[PDB]
Amino acid sequence: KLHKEPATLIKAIDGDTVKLMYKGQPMTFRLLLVDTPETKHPKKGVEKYGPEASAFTKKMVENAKKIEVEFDKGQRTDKYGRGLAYIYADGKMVNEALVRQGLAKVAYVAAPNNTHEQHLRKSEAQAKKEKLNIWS
Repeated sequence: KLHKEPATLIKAIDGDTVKLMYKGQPMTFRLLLVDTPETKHPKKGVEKYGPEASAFTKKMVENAKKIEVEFDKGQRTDKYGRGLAYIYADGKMVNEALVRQGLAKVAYVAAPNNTHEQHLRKSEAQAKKEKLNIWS
């Protein structure tokens, strides 16, 4: 079973990436299961809705009283050394919030790191239905 652990915000980097202090050490975290338009995209640079997704994530983590990270069942860091987790701000999952607002698409998922896949696909279906941002 998955469980939440405390962390402290250092700095928000992009819509899909945030730097946190986890267990007394600075780390860069990549949000699990979501794909957001980017401001620092290697080839494309600043994509459409990139500034929007980036501002949303920043506001959510900066205004929170408690930040918690929830690792999935598989590997905990990717090839770039970024932690892979579901991030919660005062009990609300940031990953789901972005998808629900049409500021992110559910990424090409791959087990075992796919516990909340169905939950996120449902939120994406609702965002499409409502024609929000990305889907407008």
